[PDB]
Amino acid sequence: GSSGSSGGIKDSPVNKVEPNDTLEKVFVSVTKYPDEKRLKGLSKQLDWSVRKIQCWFRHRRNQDKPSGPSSG
Repeated sequence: GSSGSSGGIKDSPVNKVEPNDTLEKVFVSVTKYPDEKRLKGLSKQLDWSVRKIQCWFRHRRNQDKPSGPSSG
């Protein structure tokens, strides 16, 4: 015989990584992997640091992807 598998509805992230959501947009608005040039602005916008922000971006993808068992 034989068999298969199917899906569809999946879980969703409740808690937000950070209030820097403003990035979530640019990530898929201008580029998923921006450069300092961009960080220069956000740095002030979200009173964050070019470095601190970067981390947020890298994490973004993780959350997006289907991989992420991290449960608060």
